[PDB]
Amino acid sequence: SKWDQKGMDIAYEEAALGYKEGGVPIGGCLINNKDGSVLGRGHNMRFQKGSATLHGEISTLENCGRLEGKVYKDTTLYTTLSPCDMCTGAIIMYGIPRCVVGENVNFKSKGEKYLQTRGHEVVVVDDERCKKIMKQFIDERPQDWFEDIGE
Amino acid sequence: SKWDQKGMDIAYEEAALGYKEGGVPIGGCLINNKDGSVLGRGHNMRFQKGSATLHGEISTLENCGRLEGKVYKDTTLYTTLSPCDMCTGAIIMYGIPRCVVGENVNFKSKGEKYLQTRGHEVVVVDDERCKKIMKQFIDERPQDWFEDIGE
Ligand SMILES: O=C1CCNC(=O)N1
Ligand SMILES: O=C1CCNC(=O)N1
Ligand SMILES: [Zn+2]
Ligand SMILES: [Zn+2]
Repeated sequence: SKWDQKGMDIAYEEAALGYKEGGVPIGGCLINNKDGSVLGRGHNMRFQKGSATLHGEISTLENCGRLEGKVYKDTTLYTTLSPCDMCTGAIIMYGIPRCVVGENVNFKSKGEKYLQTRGHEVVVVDDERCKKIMKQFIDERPQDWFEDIGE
Repeated sequence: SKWDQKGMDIAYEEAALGYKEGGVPIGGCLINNKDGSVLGRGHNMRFQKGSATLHGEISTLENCGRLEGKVYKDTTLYTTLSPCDMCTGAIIMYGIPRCVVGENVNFKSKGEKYLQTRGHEVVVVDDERCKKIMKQFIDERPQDWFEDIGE
């Protein structure tokens, strides 16, 4: 938990950057729990790259590059928004032990609790900066948001 | 199952192509159940693109491009190998109702059963061509395989 302010700050920075670029304002970063080093950071690239899979968490993992499985085992994935079922699956597959979530007010899937069933620790920070930026996007571009969650 | 021969054949062609390129031999395709049209096809791009997220199923969905959510609701995703937790999550997130699996002998995750608990139909075809090519990859390159599944 000692790196949680740092990780959510970086994830929010990515969400804000993505917002400026015209995309969905969701950002993340993967941090090594031991030394606080940032293995990678990213944001949703649906609009930036016409991508159906680069959600913020997925873009973050893609940006960390190829890694041996053991590296993920003592990391925390920070995401400004509670993970959808796909991102939840990614956290589970790599065995990232902790997921720190900015907010789960604008969105939540069954994945937040499935992570816990599968043994991961989930922390919801209830970060207002994250809530404000996602709420704005949802209010202004609802159709774009529904597409991002496959609705 | 009208389009199942068609879809698994395309998925296998993709798996064979990835094998030739030096990557993990897992392929897939997404088909519209109404007319049999192919929305997209792909294969694992871990080696080809140094990607931690492009498993065959994810690369297939990326290749279909941005789509309105309703499109996925009457499709079938063909994958030559039973889906990991991440690819399982993608299927659930987009609401793809049906997943046809080449084989689940060389690998099977908790996702095959999770898909069913979440209401999706899973059909395992037990295709010998898929089993053969994946058994070969695991035998020759065990370390690369463990990396592709976060172990
Ligand atoms: O997983 C979350 C949900 C939706 N979009 C995004 O990028 N991340
Ligand atoms: O989901 C499966 C598991 C492993 N790798 C891959 O590309 N597909
Ligand atoms: Zn997601
Ligand atoms: Zn997978």
